[PDB]
Amino acid sequence: MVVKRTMTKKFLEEAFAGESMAHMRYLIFAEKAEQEGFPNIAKLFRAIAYAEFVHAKNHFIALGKLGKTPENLQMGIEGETFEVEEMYPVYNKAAEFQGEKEAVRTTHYALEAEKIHAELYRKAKEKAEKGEDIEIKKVYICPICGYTAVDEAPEYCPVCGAPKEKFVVFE
Amino acid sequence: MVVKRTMTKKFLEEAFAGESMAHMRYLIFAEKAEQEGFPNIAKLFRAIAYAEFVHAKNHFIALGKLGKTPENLQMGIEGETFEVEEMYPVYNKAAEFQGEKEAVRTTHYALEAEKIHAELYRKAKEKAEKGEDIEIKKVYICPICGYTAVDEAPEYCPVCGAPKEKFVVFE
Amino acid sequence: MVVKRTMTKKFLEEAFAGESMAHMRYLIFAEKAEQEGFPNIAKLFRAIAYAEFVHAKNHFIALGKLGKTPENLQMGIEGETFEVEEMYPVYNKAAEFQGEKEAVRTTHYALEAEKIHAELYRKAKEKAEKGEDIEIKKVYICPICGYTAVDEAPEYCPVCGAPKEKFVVFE
Amino acid sequence: MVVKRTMTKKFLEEAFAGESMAHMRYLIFAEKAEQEGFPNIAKLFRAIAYAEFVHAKNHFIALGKLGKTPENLQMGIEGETFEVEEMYPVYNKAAEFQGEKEAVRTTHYALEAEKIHAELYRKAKEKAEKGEDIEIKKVYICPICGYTAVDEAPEYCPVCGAPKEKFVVFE
Ligand SMILES: [Fe+3]
Ligand SMILES: [Fe+3]
Ligand SMILES: [Fe+3]
Ligand SMILES: [Fe+3]
Ligand SMILES: [Fe+3]
Ligand SMILES: [Fe+3]
Ligand SMILES: [Fe+3]
Ligand SMILES: [Fe+3]
Ligand SMILES: [Fe+3]
Ligand SMILES: [Fe+3]
Ligand SMILES: [Fe+3]
Ligand SMILES: [Fe+3]
Repeated sequence: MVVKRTMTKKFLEEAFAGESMAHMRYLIFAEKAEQEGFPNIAKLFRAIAYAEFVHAKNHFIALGKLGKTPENLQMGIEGETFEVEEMYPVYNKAAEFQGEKEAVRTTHYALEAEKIHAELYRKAKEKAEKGEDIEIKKVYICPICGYTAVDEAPEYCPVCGAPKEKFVVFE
Repeated sequence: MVVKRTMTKKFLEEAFAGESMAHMRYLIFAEKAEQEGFPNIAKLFRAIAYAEFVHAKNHFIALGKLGKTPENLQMGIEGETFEVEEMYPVYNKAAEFQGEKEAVRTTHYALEAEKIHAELYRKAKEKAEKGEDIEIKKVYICPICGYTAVDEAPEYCPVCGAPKEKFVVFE
Repeated sequence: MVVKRTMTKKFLEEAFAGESMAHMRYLIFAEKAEQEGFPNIAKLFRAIAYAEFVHAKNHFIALGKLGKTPENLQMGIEGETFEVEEMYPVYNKAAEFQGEKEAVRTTHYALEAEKIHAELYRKAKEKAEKGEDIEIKKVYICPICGYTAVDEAPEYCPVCGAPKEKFVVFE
Repeated sequence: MVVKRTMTKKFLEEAFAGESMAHMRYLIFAEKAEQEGFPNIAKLFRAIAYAEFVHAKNHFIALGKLGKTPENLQMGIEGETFEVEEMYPVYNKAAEFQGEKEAVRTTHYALEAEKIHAELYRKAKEKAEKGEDIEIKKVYICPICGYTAVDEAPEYCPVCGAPKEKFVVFE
């Protein structure tokens, strides 16, 4: 049965947040580990990150927020809408007011590339409540300021201007 | 340059936490999606999860929390120490007090498998500050209890009791 | 006095082997009897097994093979080393070539669970030659594959996956 | 199913004999270990003896020799008859011919105490082919010659002459 008590629900939510942060940290660590002269430490980081993923997935299953995909896409849609509409403009304005180049640059890379996720998820949801799988192939992603390019791939990234060969393909 | 003003630091930390949460949720949704009649939805889910990972990595680099591998391993060591000493025992006792099965089960799985991660990180670190890479191969992770097996893999899982065929190989 | 003539020594060794086999058979028969509606036949079997043990001990001592604890531990070390290094691998290979699943299973359990006994005996000998006893409590033995667990007990059996409750405890 | 191939059967029989002998050897060693300033090595000895008992039981069942209670009692009857009628008289005669006092003493103690088991087993088998149990209680065993005394125990040992309080009781 789903967890109903408030205090333990808060405890499990905080544990899930910590596990997600740890998994992100390990995934980031592995990239620099393989950039140096240690190709095995990256393997260790990847394995431990997968262990953290398993922990966080168990915590997510316990709280009971995961179900059928047609209703599951709505949470992603709402999260993307919140990230693009409200949270990011305020952070960009605050970073402009305080005057940090790095924060402004990162927020600018963020809000301009997060716009397509909501549209893609809405299309996927309205095409996937009848029992059929959507027709999509070769989703491309920029490795610096990831811009979800669908099917075809632009020669240069409109946001950062990276060359096409750097795109990480998914198939 | 690292962010020094307090408000921008808080905002970027919150953004990093949100992006990590988004990545983990998208990964879980992808794993559920591939388990049913829609194969191509998981591709989109994993692509957008990679995009969230890129955003989180940019936010993490913005706060300048990344250094060389010797110092990188210290953060993991401290995180594992805190996860296995302070948080999980208290959460398990609270879940026992309130009397719910799922939280106790998940915390029981979690607290019995995080003791080896600190030892692995310490072993990697002592070999990393000298200039060489450790030797490791065939790392197994249980997909129903997160249990790190080094090199040899037991026939049955000493935590959940799953056969050695169910494990996942990270080579 | 100890027996020195050859044929007397051969006869005593054969008698020792016969008494040991009879004691094992009576123990197995008693264990089977307890699993039925005859609880007193098990008592008779246990008493007669103890009598066979007394006869076997007399035969063994008459050969002059009982010494202080160091030499007994050394003899156990040699026996365990021979059991794990030479006999069981060849027996398992021959059984697998012939094609009987029960023989392969039994020999697999025997050569997987007999590896610690030698290390325990050598540690005990190292701690029991100066003049002191070895600190150890609450040993665990599996009832379906003979798995030794010292002090702590794993949640599950790494060899057969038998639950924790089924472990027999010696203290 | 039963093992039918010849060489696998031979290897299983040899392993059964070896495990039984090792179990008896460690049972013998435990009593001397606890009779010294090392009262905890007996715990290890008994735990390893139980593990070898499990291994020997596995080998015994692999051969398919365990059956219902009447068949087990018949096997015990045959074994005891062979042990008393043919083996021990010849062993005693050979020991007397060669001239060893210890072997003669041991065989003398054995052949004058093993004569009471066959009738006990015959009575138990006669009373066990009727769903009912035999009616015995408080079996006494001598510690230095294995004298099986049923119910009432003599004040002294008719074979060696040890007092009654040295007997071990099973009830
Ligand atoms: Fe963790
Ligand atoms: Fe997004
Ligand atoms: Fe770009
Ligand atoms: Fe996002
Ligand atoms: Fe961890
Ligand atoms: Fe497991
Ligand atoms: Fe007997
Ligand atoms: Fe006998
Ligand atoms: Fe052994
Ligand atoms: Fe087992
Ligand atoms: Fe053995
Ligand atoms: Fe006696």
